[PDB]
Amino acid sequence: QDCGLPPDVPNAQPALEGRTSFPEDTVITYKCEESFVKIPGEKDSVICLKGSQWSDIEEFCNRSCEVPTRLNSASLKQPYITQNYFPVGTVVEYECRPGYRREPSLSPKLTCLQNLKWSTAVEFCKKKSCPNPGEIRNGQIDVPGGILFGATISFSCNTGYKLFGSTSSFCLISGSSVQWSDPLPECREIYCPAPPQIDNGIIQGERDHYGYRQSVTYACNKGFTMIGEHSIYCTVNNDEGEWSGPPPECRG
Amino acid sequence: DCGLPPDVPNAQPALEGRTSFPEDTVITYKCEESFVKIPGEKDSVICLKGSQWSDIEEFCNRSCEVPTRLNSASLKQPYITQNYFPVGTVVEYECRPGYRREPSLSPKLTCLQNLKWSTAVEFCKKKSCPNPGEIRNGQIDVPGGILFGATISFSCNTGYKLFGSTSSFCLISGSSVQWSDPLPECREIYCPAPPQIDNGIIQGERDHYGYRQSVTYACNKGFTMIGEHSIYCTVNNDEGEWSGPPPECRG
Repeated sequence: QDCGLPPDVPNAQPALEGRTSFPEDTVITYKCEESFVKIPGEKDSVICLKGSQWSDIEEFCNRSCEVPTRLNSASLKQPYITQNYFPVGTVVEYECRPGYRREPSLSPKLTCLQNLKWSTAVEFCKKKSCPNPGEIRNGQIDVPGGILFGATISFSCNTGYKLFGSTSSFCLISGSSVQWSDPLPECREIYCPAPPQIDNGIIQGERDHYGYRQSVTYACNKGFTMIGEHSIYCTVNNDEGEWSGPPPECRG
Repeated sequence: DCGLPPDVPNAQPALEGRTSFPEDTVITYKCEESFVKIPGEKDSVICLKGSQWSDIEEFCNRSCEVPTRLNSASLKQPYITQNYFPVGTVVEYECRPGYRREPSLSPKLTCLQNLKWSTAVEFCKKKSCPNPGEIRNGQIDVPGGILFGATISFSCNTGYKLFGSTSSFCLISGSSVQWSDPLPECREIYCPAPPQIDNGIIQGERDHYGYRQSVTYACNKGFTMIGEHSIYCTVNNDEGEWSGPPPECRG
């Protein structure tokens, strides 16, 4: 009442599970081979009936391409995203990822070749561009390599100014577009410490704040002699303001 | 002939090594130290007939030496030509060039009883020069005031070069004190135009690059930077030199 090994089917291998005898009614399914994917709505299973006789079954395997290769720019559309049977002459449609944009002139579709390959994908999905970094007052923006999605920029200040904020920004995908990860920082005027007050002398028309390269002029009182640099200026070293040198002396 | 002339207090006859003087021979007496001859008085004798010298009374009086030379002031007329400074004598001074009178102080001097002049005050001060001024991107070193005879030097802030005199002198000029040289100039030492690299560019290029200023490079699409992405203008001996070599844009 049992059947022997099931029939032979081209491009298909029956899943016996190590067994050699199959009891009546036992249903065996065939599994296609590499480069093969069972045709939809096509029987791939036999059923052992009376007289130790397996039912009838005809080739159900066809040649097909593997699942489209993952692309960083575009992702498959429905329902190709869940398919596996890519009979030759089949098209798969892609949809730009986040954050990439479609290149009108290029087709987002793909096709399956004879040696089981695909149509080399174009650049249908380009990288989304970021907003102009802008300008930094008394600072600079280093754009090593463009401002496209995944790009990076760095910040620096002009001599005499200190950096307050982020030293770099990234073009990251935000919502429906790419946006710079951090805000444009600020370059703060590095002010020098209030100039030293000297004995018997004064500061010719002082000042509220002394910045980089700004000088302080000194003047002795009546009956005193100036012995030294008539004035000093502000130097900046490591975002640190420092006076050029020692103030002058007002010898009596 | 007459023998040696008579003896006169505080005075010594100029005989010239002689011992015998022929008639009419006139001999003059020269006062001694601390002694100056009174004006208009006889200071001479004459050998007359009878081997008899002429008459003569004392003609020297006590006096101070000529006022000592002062750097600030110079004697006035007519003291500038006098020599007879009997005690209780006043000489008047007049400021030199270039000194200025000190109102509160007397420019006069008195011949003290001990044949010494009254210690001179500072009636004549040194004339002050005009304020050196301010040097843009430079400095003025006033080692010792700006008075007459003073000296000031000049230097430039880092990044600027000196063009002109390195010093000036408060020399005497006309009827006042004036600086010997003009206030020089400090010229920004500009670096050579930044090198242009292959396959790259200069981010926000500039007209002139000064001290500490930097140039940032960027590679075109498809190229990769090779080296330091920026250079800063250094200055060495009023000479502008780039920090180093520009980056490279490798394809």
